[PDB]
Amino acid sequence: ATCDLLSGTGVKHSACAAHCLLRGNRGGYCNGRAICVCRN
Repeated sequence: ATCDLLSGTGVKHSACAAHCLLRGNRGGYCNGRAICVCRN
């Protein structure tokens, strides 16, 4: 997934973690290339 706020909202990069949480994952973190890496 991405950590970008390309979609407008999600300016707070915590949005990546939330995007993962919305799939039932434990959450996620952002890589320095704006890639979002979900946990299991």
